[PDB]
Amino acid sequence: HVETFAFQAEIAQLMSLIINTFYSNKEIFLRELISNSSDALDKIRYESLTDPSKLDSGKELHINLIPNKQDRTLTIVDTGIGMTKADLINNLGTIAKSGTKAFMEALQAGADISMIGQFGVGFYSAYLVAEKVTVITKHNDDEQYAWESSAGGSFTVRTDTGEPMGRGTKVILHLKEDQTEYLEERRIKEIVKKHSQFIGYPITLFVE
Ligand SMILES: C#CCCCn1c(Cc2cc(OC)ccc2OC)nc2c(N)nc(F)nc21
Repeated sequence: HVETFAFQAEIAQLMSLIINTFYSNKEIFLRELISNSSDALDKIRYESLTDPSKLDSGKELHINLIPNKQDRTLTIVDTGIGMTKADLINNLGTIAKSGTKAFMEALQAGADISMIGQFGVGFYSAYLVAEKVTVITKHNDDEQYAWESSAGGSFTVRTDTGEPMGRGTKVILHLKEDQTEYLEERRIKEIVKKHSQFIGYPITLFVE
């Protein structure tokens, strides 16, 4: 079964700002997702230092960037710590509430969209370029889930029956029709080089 959840008002509001504000420098979404993956990889690495078995679900600590013109998706895959059901439904919302408030405050003082990551809500920059985001995630202590939202005030969570991923998180960006440049190899390489060149994990850009 699919469960449907309301975003808290603040998140819905930040999602609408991101979708509605005129802002041409959309490419920043990518480094925010990469940065999130790098935090999650840092987290499982740290946890394995005292418990090597946290890596039984996979030892490779990496990020793949997967474009698919047929589906119109750009997928960011990591083998980081992953999110539990409790994360998806409760903790993210808690974290994202305070972070939205500070971000929205900062925008008044003429901060801009590109600083979203400093407030722990960079994930929502996905909506600069994606009409829909699907997040598939697997934590050691929990089942594989799929989160999804097209914004509009709600998100769904379900257990995922797709290919098991081991451990980690995939963020599938269903791109808007006018954002297919982010399916292009040279475009992705250009962005990664400019904003993400010093990440402490291998980034593989898949080709089609
Ligand atoms: C809990 C918490 C904060 C981190 C949540 N998170 C994020 C950020 C995030 C992910 C998300 O997915 C639906 C929704 C909101 C959101 O930010 C507030 N990306 C990842 C990721 N790649 N791997 C793991 F393990 N966790 C992630």
